[PDB]
Amino acid sequence: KHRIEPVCLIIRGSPGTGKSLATGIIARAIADKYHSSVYSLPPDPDHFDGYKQQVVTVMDDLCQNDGKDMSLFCQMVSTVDFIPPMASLAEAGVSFTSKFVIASTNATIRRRFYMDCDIEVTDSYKTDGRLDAGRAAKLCSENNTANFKRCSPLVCGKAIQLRDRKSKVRYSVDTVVSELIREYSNRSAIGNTIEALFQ
Amino acid sequence: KHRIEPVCLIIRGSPGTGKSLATGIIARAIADKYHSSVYSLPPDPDHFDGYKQQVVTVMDDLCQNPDGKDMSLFCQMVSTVDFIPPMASLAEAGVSFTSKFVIASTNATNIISDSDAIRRRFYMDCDIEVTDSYKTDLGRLDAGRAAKLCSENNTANFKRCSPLVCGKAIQLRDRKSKVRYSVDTVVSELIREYSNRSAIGNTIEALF
Amino acid sequence: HRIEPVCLIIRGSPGTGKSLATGIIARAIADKYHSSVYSLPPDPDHFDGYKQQVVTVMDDLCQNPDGKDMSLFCQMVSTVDFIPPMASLAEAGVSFTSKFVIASTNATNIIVPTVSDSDAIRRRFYMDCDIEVTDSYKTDLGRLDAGRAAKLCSENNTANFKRCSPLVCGKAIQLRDRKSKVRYSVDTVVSELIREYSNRSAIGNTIEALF
Amino acid sequence: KHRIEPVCLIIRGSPGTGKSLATGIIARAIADKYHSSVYSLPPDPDHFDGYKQQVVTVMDDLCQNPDGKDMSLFCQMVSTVDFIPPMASLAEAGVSFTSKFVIASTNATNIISDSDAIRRRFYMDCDIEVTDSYKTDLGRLDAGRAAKLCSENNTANFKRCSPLVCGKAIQLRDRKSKVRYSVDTVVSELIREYSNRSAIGNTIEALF
Ligand SMILES: Nc1ncnc2c1ncn2[C@@H]1O[C@H](COP(=O)(O)OP(=O)(O)OP(O)(O)=S)[C@@H](O)[C@H]1O
Ligand SMILES: Nc1ncnc2c1ncn2[C@@H]1O[C@H](COP(=O)(O)OP(=O)(O)OP(O)(O)=S)[C@@H](O)[C@H]1O
Ligand SMILES: Nc1ncnc2c1ncn2[C@@H]1O[C@H](COP(=O)(O)OP(=O)(O)OP(O)(O)=S)[C@@H](O)[C@H]1O
Ligand SMILES: Nc1ncnc2c1ncn2[C@@H]1O[C@H](COP(=O)(O)OP(=O)(O)OP(O)(O)=S)[C@@H](O)[C@H]1O
Ligand SMILES: [Zn+2]
Ligand SMILES: [Zn+2]
Ligand SMILES: [Zn+2]
Ligand SMILES: [Zn+2]
Repeated sequence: KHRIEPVCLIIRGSPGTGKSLATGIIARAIADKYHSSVYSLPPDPDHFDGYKQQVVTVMDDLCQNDGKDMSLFCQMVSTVDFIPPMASLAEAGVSFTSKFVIASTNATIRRRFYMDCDIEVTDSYKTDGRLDAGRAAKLCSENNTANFKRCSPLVCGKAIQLRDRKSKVRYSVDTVVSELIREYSNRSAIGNTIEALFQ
Repeated sequence: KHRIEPVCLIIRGSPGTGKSLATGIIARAIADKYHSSVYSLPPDPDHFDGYKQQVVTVMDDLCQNPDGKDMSLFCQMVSTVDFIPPMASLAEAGVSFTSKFVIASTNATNIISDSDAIRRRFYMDCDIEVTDSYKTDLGRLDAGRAAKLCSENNTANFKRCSPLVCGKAIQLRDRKSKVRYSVDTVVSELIREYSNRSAIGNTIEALF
Repeated sequence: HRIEPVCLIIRGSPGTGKSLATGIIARAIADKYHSSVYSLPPDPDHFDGYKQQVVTVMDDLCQNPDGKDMSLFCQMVSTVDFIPPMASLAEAGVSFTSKFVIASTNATNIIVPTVSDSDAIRRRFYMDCDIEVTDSYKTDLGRLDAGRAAKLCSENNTANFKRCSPLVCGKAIQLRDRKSKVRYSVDTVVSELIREYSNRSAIGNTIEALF
Repeated sequence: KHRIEPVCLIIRGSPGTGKSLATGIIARAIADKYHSSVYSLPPDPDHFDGYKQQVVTVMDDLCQNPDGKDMSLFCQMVSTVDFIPPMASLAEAGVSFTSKFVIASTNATNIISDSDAIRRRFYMDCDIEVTDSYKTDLGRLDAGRAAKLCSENNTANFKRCSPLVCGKAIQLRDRKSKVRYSVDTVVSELIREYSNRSAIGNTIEALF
């Protein structure tokens, strides 16, 4: 009765650094490549109201100051069945199918993080030491990106880059949405192949 | 072509608890910050007659009675996709609906099909609550006693203070997070919520 | 007491299709026993998720420090009781009842760290096999060509499957026991694993039978 | 108040050689003749849970590596003097140990203070010994093969036969006599030495 383990990225950084933008954009890149929307979870999640099998789920400020969420998140990313709590009985009993889970913590178990990354602000866009949001938001003239319709220093790597703690590698918003898509495509390719033989 | 989804507040309480003067007051407070006026939607509204780009548009006695045509239009009001409203005379027809906030009122317990994306257009839904000092003989608001001014003003958003406002007489309970709010601080929170709702949305949506 | 779970390790170079074999073998064994499969991660510290699925699978078993891997895996494949570690305390306390373990590694590296005993853990594998890619499905780089290898066959002569593809037959990929130098496909390896577990459930029937 | 020392068997062999299935299979063949059951002691026993007056008590991995606490009670297992054991719950507390035999198993080469009057509690001390035809690739036994039923039965103690029982697979060689036995004949022997144990004492110590 079961499914493929969602691909997961945690972005880690001290506040003010643009973590929630990083996830908003990444999530919706991915969501758009699959012709879907983003389901965006409030902090201290209790109920999943709004969840109608969106392709990506984003968790903001995961693990704030009693470990409910790490137990909620642990059944979001697995192959076991998970049917999340809902407030109104009208939509209760829907299965949690999201292919990706994007999330952010603060700065300073893991196995389900396909990628575990630090957010970093490059210095032209650093500000009195946290990001300059209006000046990094304004749009690049060129677009070299794999995943976007038009570009901006949040996407490029100009303002913010993502640094994976496990592999030491740098990414941008754009290349990591490409790396999250590749890895899932790997996973579905296998599973769909092996599911095929038992239907 | 689209806009930012107005931060909506509706108030629920037994009749006469004051939720109509609540909306009227927190409506125009927001409209004095933004140098605009307020458009008052009539109950069971057929048309938007006389609406000119007000930063606030209130909606009183929402869902007052069936057929609930108020719900087709409300969902069209608090939303990202673009709307040109129903209008009687063809002089002012076509105005795009620009209101930054939408405030409403309804009755105490009444549940007002698709039951979830419908209530995320409430950023905030309060149960109006009246202090016993100002609660009257049948349990509603004594508005003669409650409208007399306070000697000092601790409020950020008003030129003068009254217990309607500093919460002595009138208070608002979050239904989600069950918060005790005076109306001076429910205007703080809604203008604060669309101050940053303007920030995040337009940088994001630019990329798509 | 419990029966020693019967264990298959599969060694090969990257791109030769190890986790498709472990995947497919595991879920064929799962279905005959009307159960599901449990997948450990790499460098695995904990079993959260273990409902006592009949088959546990360790992908990429060797992480090549391997102190952790072998000393825990020594504890899973054994006749004694085993209570695995957990992170949630909700399902902490469950016992490891899986009847098969299917694992994958890389070829001709040194398995156990010392640590060791090298003999003590090596008898724990009932079958130790090399995954070989037949030369019509090796692409350049010697990698399994997985797209064609998945294409279903039009004849099905198989013990354990309803549909057939070169991943099952032995057309595309095969496993050969190191100790036996005899060849299996994923279909014939499944049949062998099921036979062994049958033979390990026999020995209790036959000890009682004499009283 | 005391009674006859249980004739004891200890088996010795490398791990996997089968001496655990041996102790329990000879334990059960004795306890069927005497209509008893077997009380299986866990490794490193802290208490005897639910031991109720079985004829046979099997002690496994005896003289285990941690404390030799296995020795403290074993010395009071087969002995002359009365023993009421340690118990978790006070539901069964005070029941004396009447088991007529005690069978153990150890490791192969491990020597397990006052050594002499104690090694006499083994009536028989044995080395488990595994036939090449049944000896596994690395020297253990193939219990899969070795458990196949024999077409024949010339065993005196069992309802069917198997190479564990008839010596074809599994064999026991005494340390003193160096006589090699199957388990079928070495169960004939222990009950036989018990018969000797029972007869000689009752006449005699009725005098003292
Ligand atoms: N007044 C507030 N009360 C409670 N939570 C708030 C408030 N203002 C913002 N937040 C939360 O703050 C979070 C954003 O975290 P920040 O403090 O901005 O750190 P940050 O995410 O690294 O900075 P970003 O990514 O540019 S928003 C969001 O999830 C909001 O829900
Ligand atoms: N023209 C008026 N101007 C100011 N206050 C008024 C006026 N008419 C009545 N009031 C009083 O001011 C209050 C206005 O808010 P309310 O009418 O109590 O809110 P509400 O009664 O819950 O909403 P509804 O739709 O009228 S039931 C009432 O309690 C009246 O007693
Ligand atoms: N140079 C490399 N760097 C990192 N990962 C690699 C590299 N080469 C191969 N891999 C990975 O290692 C796996 C090799 O295992 P295989 O024997 O080929 O079976 P597979 O189907 O190719 O992969 P599995 O099944 O997930 S273990 C591949 O799946 C790749 O994801
Ligand atoms: N539940 C079981 N029922 C029957 N046989 C079993 C069972 N579990 C394991 N076996 C096998 O039956 C034999 C039991 O005897 P053994 O335990 O090997 O003797 P031993 O290994 O020297 O003693 P120890 O204390 O277990 S090291 C072994 O070959 C086991 O592999
Ligand atoms: Zn750019
Ligand atoms: Zn006041
Ligand atoms: Zn085929
Ligand atoms: Zn025989």
